Amino acid sequence: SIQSLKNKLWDESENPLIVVMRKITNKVGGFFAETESSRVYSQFKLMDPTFSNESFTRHLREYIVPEILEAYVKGDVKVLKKWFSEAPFNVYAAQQKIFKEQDVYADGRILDIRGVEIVSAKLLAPQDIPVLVVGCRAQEINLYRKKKTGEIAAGDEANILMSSYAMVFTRDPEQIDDDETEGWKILEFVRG
Amino acid sequence: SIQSLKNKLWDESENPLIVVMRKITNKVGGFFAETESSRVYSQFKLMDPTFSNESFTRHLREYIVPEILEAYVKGDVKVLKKWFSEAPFNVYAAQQKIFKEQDVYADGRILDIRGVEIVSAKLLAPQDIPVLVVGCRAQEINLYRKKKTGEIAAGDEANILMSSYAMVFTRDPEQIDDDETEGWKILEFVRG
Repeated sequence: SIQSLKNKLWDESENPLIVVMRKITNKVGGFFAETESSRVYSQFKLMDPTFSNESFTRHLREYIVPEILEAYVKGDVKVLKKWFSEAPFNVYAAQQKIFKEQDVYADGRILDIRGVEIVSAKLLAPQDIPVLVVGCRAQEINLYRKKKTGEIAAGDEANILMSSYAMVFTRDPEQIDDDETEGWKILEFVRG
Repeated sequence: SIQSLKNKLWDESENPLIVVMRKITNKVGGFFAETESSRVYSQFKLMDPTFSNESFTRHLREYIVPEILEAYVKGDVKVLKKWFSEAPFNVYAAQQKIFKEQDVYADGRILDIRGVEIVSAKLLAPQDIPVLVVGCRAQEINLYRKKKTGEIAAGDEANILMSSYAMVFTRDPEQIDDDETEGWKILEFVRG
């Protein structure tokens, strides 16, 4: 039985939530300490008193989430570069330089982006790095345009998808008065 | 012959350019003085030395045009309210309060917006108000959503139009250090 529970978790992928959940906990050195949340929250608290679930979740849905996703759906390297860890960004820039080879660039535009709720507050084993995992759905229309002022690149019929994102947040007590991002960063971001 | 040239000008509408051209010159008190451009430019010049066709046209395509159109394609009253004269805005807010009655609001998103070129620099008769008429095409996808977190309102199939805009600009030497808009305003804006 729990022999198949493992099957699914390994056979998930579809649910970006559980995909990140994995991506950190399995890829290199992932282990969760069963903090019980409170240690993860009180930890952010120490980092910055003004912190509260409310406080952050709004910042999430009101400015961060909507800000990075738009940055995603288009070739907005400069935006992601301010929120992405060396890990998740570089993997991005990986498909960017490959999408470039095809003389195509990505414009898309997102609409609605509902969801955005923090559902998990656990810390990674390697260094007890307090992490927050947020998930949201975003009705966006994805498109791609070509090299020389070229129409809408490959296909005219770009369906308006309704994707599900899952991302892992973390803050740094060091460099909090950065203003743009101010501590927050993104450890491997995953689209649905 | 020129009996039909009048027919077309009156029978235009399609070409927003010539529609504004009319909208000002005919609706209430419209007459152009054949300034010969230079008087209109030197006039802006006086208003603000830093002024140059180059200078402005960029500001047009780089920040103003793209900024007001996005404000258009969605219910972004606060944006238009900073650029629209009492005339063009109020007419907007006219269809806004009517679109509201139908429990629908407008979200759309614009893409590419090419064109943006100043093709005419003439001044209105009533007060020799120096006006600039800009025109641009904008591949946008128009949509509308409903009253209660309701899908995509009326129709699922929202075609991605490619409209043509024509607008009439004017500046005020008084209130130039406004920063947001800084002098520039919009006299009756017209969509294609």
